[PDB]
Amino acid sequence: MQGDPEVIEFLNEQLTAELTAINQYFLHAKLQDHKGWTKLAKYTRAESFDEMRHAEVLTDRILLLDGLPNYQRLFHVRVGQSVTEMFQADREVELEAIDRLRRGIEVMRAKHDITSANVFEAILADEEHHIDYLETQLDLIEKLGESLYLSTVIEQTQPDP
Amino acid sequence: MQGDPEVIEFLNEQLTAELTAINQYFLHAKLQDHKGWTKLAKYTRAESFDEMRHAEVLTDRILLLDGLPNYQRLFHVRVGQSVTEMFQADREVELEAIDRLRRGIEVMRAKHDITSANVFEAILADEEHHIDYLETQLDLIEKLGESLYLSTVIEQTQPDP
Amino acid sequence: MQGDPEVIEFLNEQLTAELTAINQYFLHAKLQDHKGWTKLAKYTRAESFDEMRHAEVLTDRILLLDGLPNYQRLFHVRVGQSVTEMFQADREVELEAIDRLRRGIEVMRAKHDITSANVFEAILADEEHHIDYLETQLDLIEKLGESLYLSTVIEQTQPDP
Amino acid sequence: MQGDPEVIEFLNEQLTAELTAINQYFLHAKLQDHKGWTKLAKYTRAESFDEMRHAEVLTDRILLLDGLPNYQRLFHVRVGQSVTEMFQADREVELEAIDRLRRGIEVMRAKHDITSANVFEAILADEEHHIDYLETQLDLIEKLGESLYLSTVIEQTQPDP
Amino acid sequence: MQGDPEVIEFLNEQLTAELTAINQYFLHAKLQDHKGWTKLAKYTRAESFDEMRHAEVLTDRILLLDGLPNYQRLFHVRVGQSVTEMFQADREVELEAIDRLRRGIEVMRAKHDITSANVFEAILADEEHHIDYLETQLDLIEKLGESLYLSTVIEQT
Amino acid sequence: MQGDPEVIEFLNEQLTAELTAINQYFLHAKLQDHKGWTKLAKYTRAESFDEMRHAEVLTDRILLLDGLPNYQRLFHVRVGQSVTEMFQADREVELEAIDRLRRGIEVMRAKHDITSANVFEAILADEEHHIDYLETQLDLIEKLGESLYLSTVIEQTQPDPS
Ligand code: HEM
Ligand code: HEM
Ligand code: HEM
Ligand SMILES: [Fe+2]
Ligand SMILES: [Fe+2]
Ligand SMILES: [Fe+2]
Ligand SMILES: [Fe+2]
Ligand SMILES: [Fe+2]
Ligand SMILES: [Fe+2]
Repeated sequence: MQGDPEVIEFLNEQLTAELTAINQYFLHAKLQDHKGWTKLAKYTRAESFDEMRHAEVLTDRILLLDGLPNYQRLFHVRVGQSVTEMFQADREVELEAIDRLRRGIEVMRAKHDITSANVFEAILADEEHHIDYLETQLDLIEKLGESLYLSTVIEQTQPDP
Repeated sequence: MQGDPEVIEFLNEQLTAELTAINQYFLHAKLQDHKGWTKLAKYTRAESFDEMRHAEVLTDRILLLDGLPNYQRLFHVRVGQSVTEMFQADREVELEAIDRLRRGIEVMRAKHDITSANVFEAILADEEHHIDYLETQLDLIEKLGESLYLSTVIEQTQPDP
Repeated sequence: MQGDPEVIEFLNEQLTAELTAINQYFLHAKLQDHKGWTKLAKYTRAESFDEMRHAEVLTDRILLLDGLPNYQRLFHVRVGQSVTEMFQADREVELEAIDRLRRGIEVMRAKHDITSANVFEAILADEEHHIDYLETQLDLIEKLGESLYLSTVIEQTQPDP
Repeated sequence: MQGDPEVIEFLNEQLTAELTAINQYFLHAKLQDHKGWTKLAKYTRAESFDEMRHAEVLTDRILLLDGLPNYQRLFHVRVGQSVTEMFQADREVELEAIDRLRRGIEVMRAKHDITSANVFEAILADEEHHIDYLETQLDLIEKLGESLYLSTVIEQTQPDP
Repeated sequence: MQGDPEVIEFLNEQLTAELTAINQYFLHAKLQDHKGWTKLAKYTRAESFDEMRHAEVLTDRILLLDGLPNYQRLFHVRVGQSVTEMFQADREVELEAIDRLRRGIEVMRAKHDITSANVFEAILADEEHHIDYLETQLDLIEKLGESLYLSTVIEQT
Repeated sequence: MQGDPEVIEFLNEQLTAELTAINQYFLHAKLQDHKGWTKLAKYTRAESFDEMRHAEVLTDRILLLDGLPNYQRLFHVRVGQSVTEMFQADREVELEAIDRLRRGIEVMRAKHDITSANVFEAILADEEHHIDYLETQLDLIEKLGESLYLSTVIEQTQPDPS
């Protein structure tokens, strides 16, 4: 087996994207936890781990076709300081990823490579779920009031580690 | 073994400081608990116990060098009535302690007494953690709003004992 | 409720006394343990803990009447080198305390404040028991012989942590 | 608290180095596992996890001093095809790291910041252990014979997930 | 890795000292146990085992720097007949060891080798504890009375 | 009772020999373990512990006769680099010990001291078994091939405590 060049290019793009996402999510997890906001920290940690698993699967697949994984690149990382900005950054990233996934699935399945298409389909479902949750939380913050919102996710524990 | 005079002087200063801190923390624990604020009471109580253990370790050490522990002194104790004032008092105390610890560690380790230096290093780490937590809580109170902050740490139980 | 000034004065004096006692007992516990006499260390440590509990109860009561606890003042602390001197110091302290307790209970119960009177009565019973035990041990030391007495409370641990 | 600029610079450099190491180790884990050499895969995977933990600790510390972690930069990643080349790459990386650690510990502890010095000391111990193991395995491969060496770490699983 | 010569010299001296201490402590354990004083035999055995562990750690460290451990040389061993003499011998040994440890830690940490300095720091803490206990027991023997002291550690079994 | 002088001399010599053996075996255990060879390390550690127990028994006996144990003297310690040299050193030591044990047992039992003779007999049995195992392993190394031999006792831990 030898996957064509274009399939490998798409797989590499998606791999780099998932890596960037891992980095962003972990940085945000630490930043949030340090300030007192706890449950947000727990949620964001879980999401980072999920993106890790994604990266693993893509790496294996791109190995099995006689490819050269690219663990040397990275797209721009964004960082915020309030809550609204964090959520907006994450929403932007997920949108871009979804568009790429769709285009890639089309081109792939038009060339008789089915397994890669299935991998992309799974990734796509998950990214859609995630963007949905982000949008919901953003709408709440808009409605209640930033102080009100924050006042529900603070507990008494040790900030630093 | 006979630790030099200056080492003993520094150990005695630190001992007196830890004693003062114990007293302040327990008074604040009672005052907070009596008004309804519960979780604050639990936290402050635990912190007082920790400072107790600190004092014990310092006493044992200063005994092992043929010294004369000083259980007769006390630095000025501060007391507030609101929350912000309590937190600010505690922050002031911790700052003073940290500065003393650093100067003492330097002078000690410049005279071939290593064990005392290690004791001071441990104490220093812990005091740093504590000051960090204090600053975080103070920032929250500044942001949310005093009443809207308190409204998260009140339960239905027996005030007095 | 607002307890009169005189009731609060008596409560404050008793509080300061129990604090001084806590300090003295703990210092003696360390000093005894460091020399090898363990079985005395255990007893004295337990007694210190009991006096701690005393202080806590008194503080709560003096809070419930709209008072101002006084955690800033200490009486004189005594320290002895041999054993007989330790026991004699403790006996002196307990005697002073008992006299104060009796006078206070009388004046209180002559003014329609019954709960404080009950608190004092409990404290009085306990401090009397303690003075009794002290006197007994002192009589033994007088009879047997100092060295022949010590020879019964030494074990093979000889610590100083 | 506000750590000086130079302390933060050293912490940031060490953080970037640990990140690069994580990436290299995991790529090597996958590459080895895919070819049949199992036990080497297990070992290298565990080492990657350890470096992950290192990175986390450094990030927290650099946060506590009011710093700006740098999750956006990577050094050069090396990849080899045979086994000897893998081991040699890892050895090179560890050497660079050790030199940096020593210089940094000196400069730090010459400026009254002790906790960062302790962090570096722990990291240094661990990196030394690791370089030792690498050198040992390389010497064996040199002695036995490459094929006769590999023949000891192959099992009947031959997966690639 | 290539540890300098002077670091290795200090490590070797400390190793030889710990070995001598092991030998002395075990001989004393047997001698005491044989006469009836059991409760002292137990303590002394435990201390010998601790010194064994010390020796092991030092040997490994001096191996990791490309060194040549020296398991061929011993210092002088002392032996006493009564009890006070045993305690005094042990006290002397520990004092000497402590002085060496301090000087070595200084010179080491002045040359960027940190892990060895940490090893020495741990050893130093432990030796200090031990010398303390020795001094305490000696003071008791001085106070109570030799026979009246012994009479508390004999056992019919 | 008081054992004669010559009995005590023989007991002291044997004690010194067992001490030297303890030292050699532990040094070899560390050296082997540090290079990767594991199972050899485990075996050699066990052997060192056995020699320790030997020394303990001998010292107790020499005390019970009103003697003066000699914890101050050591014979020469040998050290190698490869495997063959290690095994050959150990074989040499055991041979010497055997000869001494036999001569001593004879002289002892010719003087009405039976318990010491029994002690020596036990020690002798054990030393014989040990020398046997050494010779067997040496013959294997001769037959298979040094590298092809080592390739069977290496695992993926490669430690060196500190
Ligand atoms: C900056 C910090 C971290 C980075 C850059 C990072 C990155 C990675 C990468 C690149 C992988 C391999 C991708 C793959 O196998 O497909 C991975 C796997 C993994 N990492 Fe990390 N990681 C970080 C922190 C952590 C931490 C602190 C933990 C603590 C447990 C952790 C746990 C894991 C796990 C469990 C996996 C494998 C998940 C699975 O097998 O399903 N990661 N991570
Ligand atoms: C100079 C003043 C004091 C000193 C030196 C002191 C010392 C100590 C020490 C060393 C302990 C050790 C407990 C442990 O190791 O677990 C202790 C326990 C304790 N302290 Fe104090 N203390 C002081 C005053 C107080 C005060 C003012 C209070 C009450 C507000 C208090 C309440 C307690 C209690 C209740 C315990 C035991 C907790 C339990 O048994 O659950 N102490 N103290
Ligand atoms: C370099 C390391 C060691 C050395 C030099 C050493 C040396 C010795 C010596 C000289 C004796 C008894 C000597 C006599 O009876 O006069 C002995 C006995 C003993 N030591 Fe060690 N030892 C070492 C390691 C250890 C370790 C690590 C342990 C425990 C984990 C240990 C436990 C014992 C035991 C159990 C005995 C008695 C053996 C038996 O009853 O058969 N030794 N050792
Ligand atoms: Fe993803
Ligand atoms: Fe403290
Ligand atoms: Fe009392
Ligand atoms: Fe690392
Ligand atoms: Fe030692
Ligand atoms: Fe033997």
